[PDB]
Amino acid sequence: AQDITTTLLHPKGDHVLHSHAYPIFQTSTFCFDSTQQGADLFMGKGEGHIYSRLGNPTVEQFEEMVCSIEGAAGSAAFGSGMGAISSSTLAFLQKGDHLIAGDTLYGCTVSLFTHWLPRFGIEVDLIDTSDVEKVKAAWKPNTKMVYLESPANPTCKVSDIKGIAVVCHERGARLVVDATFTSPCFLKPLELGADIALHSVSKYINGHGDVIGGVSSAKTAEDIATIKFYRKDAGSLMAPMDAFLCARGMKTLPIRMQIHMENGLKVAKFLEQHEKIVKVNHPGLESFPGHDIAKKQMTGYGSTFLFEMKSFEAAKKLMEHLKVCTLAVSLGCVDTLIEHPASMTHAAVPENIMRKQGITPELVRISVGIENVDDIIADLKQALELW
Amino acid sequence: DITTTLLHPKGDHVLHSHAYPIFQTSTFCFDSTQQGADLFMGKGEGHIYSRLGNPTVEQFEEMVCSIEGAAGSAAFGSGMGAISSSTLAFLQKGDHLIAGDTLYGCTVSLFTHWLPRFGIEVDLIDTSDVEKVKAAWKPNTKMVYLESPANPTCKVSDIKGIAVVCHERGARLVVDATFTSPCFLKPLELGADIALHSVSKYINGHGDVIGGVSSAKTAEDIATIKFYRKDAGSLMAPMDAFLCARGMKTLPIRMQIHMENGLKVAKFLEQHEKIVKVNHPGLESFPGHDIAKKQMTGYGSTFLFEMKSFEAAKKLMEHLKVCTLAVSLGCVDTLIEHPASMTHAAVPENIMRKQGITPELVRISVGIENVDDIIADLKQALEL
Amino acid sequence: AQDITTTLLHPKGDHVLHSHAYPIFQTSTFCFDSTQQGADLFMGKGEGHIYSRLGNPTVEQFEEMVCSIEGAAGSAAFGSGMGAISSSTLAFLQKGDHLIAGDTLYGCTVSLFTHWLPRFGIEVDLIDTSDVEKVKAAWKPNTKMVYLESPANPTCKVSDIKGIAVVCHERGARLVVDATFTSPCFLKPLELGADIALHSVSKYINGHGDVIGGVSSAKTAEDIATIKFYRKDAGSLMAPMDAFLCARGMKTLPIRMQIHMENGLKVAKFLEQHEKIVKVNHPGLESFPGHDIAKKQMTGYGSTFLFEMKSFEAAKKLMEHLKVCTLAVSLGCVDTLIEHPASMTHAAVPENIMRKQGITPELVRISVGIENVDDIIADLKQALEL
Amino acid sequence: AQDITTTLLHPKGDHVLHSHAYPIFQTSTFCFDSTQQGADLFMGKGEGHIYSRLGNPTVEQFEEMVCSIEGAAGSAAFGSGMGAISSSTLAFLQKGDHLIAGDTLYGCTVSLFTHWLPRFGIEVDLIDTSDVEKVKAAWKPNTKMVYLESPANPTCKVSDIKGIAVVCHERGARLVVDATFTSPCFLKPLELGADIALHSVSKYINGHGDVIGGVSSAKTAEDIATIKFYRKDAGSLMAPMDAFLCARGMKTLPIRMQIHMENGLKVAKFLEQHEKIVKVNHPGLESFPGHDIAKKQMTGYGSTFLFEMKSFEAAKKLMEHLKVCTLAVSLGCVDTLIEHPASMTHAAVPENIMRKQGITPELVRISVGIENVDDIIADLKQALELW
Ligand SMILES: CSCC/C(=N\Cc1c(COP(=O)(O)O)cnc(C)c1O)C(=O)O
Ligand SMILES: CSCC/C(=N\Cc1c(COP(=O)(O)O)cnc(C)c1O)C(=O)O
Ligand SMILES: CSCC/C(=N\Cc1c(COP(=O)(O)O)cnc(C)c1O)C(=O)O
Ligand code: MET
Repeated sequence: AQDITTTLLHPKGDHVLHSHAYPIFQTSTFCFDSTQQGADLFMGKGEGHIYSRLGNPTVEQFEEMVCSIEGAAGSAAFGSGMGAISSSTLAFLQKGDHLIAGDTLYGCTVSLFTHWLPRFGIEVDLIDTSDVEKVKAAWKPNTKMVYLESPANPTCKVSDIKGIAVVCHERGARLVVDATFTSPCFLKPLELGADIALHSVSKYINGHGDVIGGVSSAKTAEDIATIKFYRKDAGSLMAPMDAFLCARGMKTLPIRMQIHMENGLKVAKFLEQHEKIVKVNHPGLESFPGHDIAKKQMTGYGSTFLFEMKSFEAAKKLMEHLKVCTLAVSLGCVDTLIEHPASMTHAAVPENIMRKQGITPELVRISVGIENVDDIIADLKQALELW
Repeated sequence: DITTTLLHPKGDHVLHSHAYPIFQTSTFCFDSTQQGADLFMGKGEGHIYSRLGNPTVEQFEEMVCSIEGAAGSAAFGSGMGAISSSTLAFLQKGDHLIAGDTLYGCTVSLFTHWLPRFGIEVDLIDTSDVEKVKAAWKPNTKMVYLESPANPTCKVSDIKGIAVVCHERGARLVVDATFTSPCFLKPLELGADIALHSVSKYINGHGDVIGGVSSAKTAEDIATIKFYRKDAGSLMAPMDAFLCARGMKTLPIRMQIHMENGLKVAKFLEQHEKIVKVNHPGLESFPGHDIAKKQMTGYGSTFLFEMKSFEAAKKLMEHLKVCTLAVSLGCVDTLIEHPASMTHAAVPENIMRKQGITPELVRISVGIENVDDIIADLKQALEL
Repeated sequence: AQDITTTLLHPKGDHVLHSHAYPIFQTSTFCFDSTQQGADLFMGKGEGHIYSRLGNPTVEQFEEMVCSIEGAAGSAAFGSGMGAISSSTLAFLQKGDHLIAGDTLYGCTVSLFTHWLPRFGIEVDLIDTSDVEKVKAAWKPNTKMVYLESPANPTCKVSDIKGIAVVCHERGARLVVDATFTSPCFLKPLELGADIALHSVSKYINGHGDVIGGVSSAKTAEDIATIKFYRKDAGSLMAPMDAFLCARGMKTLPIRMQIHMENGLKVAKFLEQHEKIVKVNHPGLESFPGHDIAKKQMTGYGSTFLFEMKSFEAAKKLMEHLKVCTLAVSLGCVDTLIEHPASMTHAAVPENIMRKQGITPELVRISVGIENVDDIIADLKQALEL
Repeated sequence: AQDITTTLLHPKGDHVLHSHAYPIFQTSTFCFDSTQQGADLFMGKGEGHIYSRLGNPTVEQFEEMVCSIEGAAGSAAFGSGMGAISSSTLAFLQKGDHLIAGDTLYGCTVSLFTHWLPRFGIEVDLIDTSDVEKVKAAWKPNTKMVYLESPANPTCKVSDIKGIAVVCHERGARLVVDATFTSPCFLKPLELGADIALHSVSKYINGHGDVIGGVSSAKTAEDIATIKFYRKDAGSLMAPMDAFLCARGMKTLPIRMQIHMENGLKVAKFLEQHEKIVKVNHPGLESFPGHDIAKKQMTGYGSTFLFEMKSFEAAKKLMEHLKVCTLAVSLGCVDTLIEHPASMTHAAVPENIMRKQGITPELVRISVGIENVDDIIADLKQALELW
């Protein structure tokens, strides 16, 4: 079996005009040889292109790369992770359906499920999905989907994806997993029983902090076709230039992830043993609840995680006195980022959900990059040891 | 005129750069916890994350906003992103939408397949007749949605008239002005609440970008559109915004030529023995010319005309040397298309007949080539 | 005869994967089907590509466009106007050769001819090329080239390209013309007997102020081959993204030029009649020396020209209280630029050559955009009234 | 001492509008505040920009990254390696000067030095620079520069940079080193006594096969100024978009080089023990003449190197039956390339110089990528073991 590094570097497809790099198809439309040839493409008959919203060669190449690492039937790229999330949920849910989702999700996913879905007649319950029994207790005759993020952003709360999949499969619900925090090198939800695996490509997959994008991959040709049908009407698209950049970033994804994983575990162990640090939420630590599920169902760990200082003042002193880490939201970049969930990425999360999520002002989230780990640790150590 | 404004948009230069930089970035740095917290609460000036706001995209938004006379503008990944964000940001389960019966194929698909799955009642009706709008009206009607002139038939709706109905009755009016551009059609100026465009067409005009834009009359309505966009996720990429803003620098100048070329081409087709009929809003023969002459200050260059058979239309479309057989419109070069088997193939048969779309119709988008060269191209294809 | 607008909008070449817009080939290298195929391509046999420095399809597409408007045998694109100039001269001149150049040139052209060429053993004379007899007098047995800009940057001085070309033809010398200021819409030096016609694409051709690039076009197949051979070793390349932007800009070149021309003429007649202005150097003004040559040899005029204030203080006042016009170097953008040549574009030229050029602290160079000309005139009027 | 990985991920310079990624300044000109401010900038007084040919902020950020790893006084970026090479030689050499250059150089470098320089009155000798005595024997009163490429493209011939630097320093000659083949992670010629270190950025530094570019770095402020002075008149510029791409590629340069070095050595050892292979020219092999010098003067090895088959026919059969390696010129890309120097990269080199470069139809050059090394070795093995 060919390694994933080789696969990403040698993706299926013909070269265009013998170009070694795949060209940027910065075009809106494509030409027809004849009215019949154009009519046929519109009926899905024959090979070729029509209009970039329906399909763009550069974007399609990026889609093939993702599909090959997810083990999917097809992938669809989007203008953002949120575009991938919207199109993987609202392409299937309709008025009268029920959604069960994790109670600890990315802030704007909470916003989508909590503000927009109910306006479309979709019933939603945010549930502690780390407990299968609670998922089952929340099930109704009209449940059509379960949506999980694991490890969750930002607390790293782990859900039993396999266990929950069994229930979805027995009851006729789709299982959709946001695997953004771990990347497809380490988490392959289609192997664990998910029907759809999605990512904010803005994070690890692109890895270079210079693109916003999303991707979704489906186990079934029918589901990916439905997703793309939704996309053509809802219109969240990956631009050709952004696709070119995301494919290029993805060329180094396996080696970047290996370094992210190792650096993040070492930073977590350093923080864990430090006097100033109360607790560290990294799913690769033996102290972490759900470490056992995470080590069985994933093949590695992303390097974004959260830790608890003794006070909000202590957290602010740390965050404001770093020279290598950069104070900023987002994650999964080559350089290390740090932020304060309570007042930033999760500050829009309604108060009842934010306390069920366990987000307090003492918490700091760090997204460890690929800098030399000793430099990262020395930067944290000097700030923690300030006068 | 409009040109000076588009060339000299408000804002500071970034590091004294004459061209506005491409902010190819996802995230932005904070000076402190407080400054970041403040930005998330909408206080102070600055950026957080490109999905919430990118300086390059905002520059393009400001350009459109200035020309629409709006309170604000939002850019998207496509015209469809603009459309679904300008409708589903407001409509919810139990609401009713009245839409023009003739729309772009994918707008039909959105209103016809997706909106009712979300419990929104939709009636497509003939909006060229205001009394028909009044008759479709219900107590739960919250929006009327119009294209005018419509794609592909160029059917004209009375925007000013329908806006009066909407204002009186507590409903938003949303107008897709793609086919005409904000040089010649300003729906907010006619009483509309929202004006939107596929920027992929005239506004960018160089056939190398897909993008959308929507502009709201009120600050609250643009804030709601952007709130939806933040969760729905149809963004204009910074490189595409750089390209759209650049394309828009020649917009007024391209439109003058598109308009004049389109009129001359339509007239040539209208007196040609082989052509049954020409649907161009600027022709005296076209039904709705009087309304369009009054409500618009010019005409786009994309219109439809009728051949005597499918075979005759196939022969025309397939023997052109300058015009390109392709979908889309509003590019600098001339495009030509067959609505029945292409742009509108997926439109349900019943909606198809109601639109009046038959296999004998050909749709053309006249570029800014010398008119005589394009007339000569059509001439040899129609005669030989 | 198909019109230039149509020609630029419908360039020769097949589509790539049916794409309407020509793709951006952001690649360094190309794949071969076989050893023999790669080897054949290195020998110039067969069709295809090897490596973007030798040839990039996106760049070649921009090259084709320029070659169509110039009526050339071929065109080469570069990373700047200076790259086109260097490669159009040093590809031919060698130690012991003599070059005759116009006395009024872009500042960096002066620096090239005056600092670099003599280090390479090439003799250079800067002479007043508005008088053909002065070209004849400057001639030597080793003269191999005449290099001209017309109208010259920044004074707009006009040379008789057509007359100078006869002399060059008669005497075995190449005539190279930098037609940056006028664009290939209105000035086609190869039609006037020049051997090479070149531009800073950074100006009108691209026209959107967002790219630096050059292009050179040769009358003969052998000369454009030599230019590209020099380019391969010298390495001033147009990037694929910049070529994409330059072709795109060029799609509107003819309509943009038409407006530049009309606008600049109107601005110049306004300034010529205003009491604060000593003279206006626009080659389209009947008052201008060499207007009659420029009217015969060109089919229109660029919109960059120079005018004279009563003092340096007046110049400074004007340049610093404009609200639409932007204080910046460069020219031929969609929007109006304004510049002080003495201390900016031509600051580095030796006092000696500057004297010869007629450049003084009282001169101001404007590059009129495609704004509503009433807004530009109103901007100027407003500033002149303080 | 902060690691190069961290240094490259954290370049000096203010952020622009708080942007985390450095913006692409796709502009030709810049605005002045006043006639004086603009006049001042043209005299080198004050901070700010004028025109992209003279300086562009996105390009300057890439220059500063290169300058930080070379240990230079300044770096200059160009449209191609050839642009860097022209500007690093013709900026200093004038009519009547003498240049000593290696006899085994990149083909177009031979073209520059043997066709163009002599046309400008510059005297040039191509010398075997692996022998310092031969360098000295070729020295003349007017010698002004020694130009070296080590290991040489394509034969990997090693020069003694340190030993040749002594002679340059004693006699008033500039030493210029093309370090393209090794990257600035492993070869820092300014530390060995060179005056100028340059690269085709098209190769390892960018690493992604999608840009052509050059860079040159000088030990002295005066020499970098002269180079840039030459650049503004010769006009070989890095485009803003290409500088954005090269800086982005360079963010992963240290980890890519580590994988390239290891893969390359393992592939060379596989080939060296293989029955079909006569000889392997990898400077990290103990059998390689020059290994001892390469091992002392570099801190690693690039992964492009040459090997000898038993025949031209055997070479062609190998090169045309690979499924992972790609038949193409260029090198230092993330994916593996392969090429026939005798009929491709070096087919334009005069037979005189080809004979002494040691280039024959039996030689194949491979540029080993970052694919899993077992997948690379398996691909070569299956082609070598063909019916
Ligand atoms: C509040 S601003 C910070 C951006 C951000 N997160 C994004 C993200 C998305 C959304 O992906 P888009 O950003 O649309 O590409 C989806 N799914 C997950 C697990 C995510 O972490 C953050 O910093 O936590
Ligand atoms: C596959 S068919 C080609 C596209 C096309 N029309 C598009 C269009 C859109 C949608 O805009 P987006 O394509 O999403 O930027 C919105 N509004 C109007 C009046 C439109 O005409 C056409 O060829 O009629
Ligand atoms: C002082 S810096 C301003 C640039 C400028 N002129 C440039 C120019 C070039 C050089 O072209 P490149 O800039 O290399 O694309 C060549 N030929 C002519 C007639 C030129 O005017 C100016 O503002 O006068
Ligand atoms: C003219 S071939 C250029 C590519 C590169 N310099 C090589 O050695 O492969």
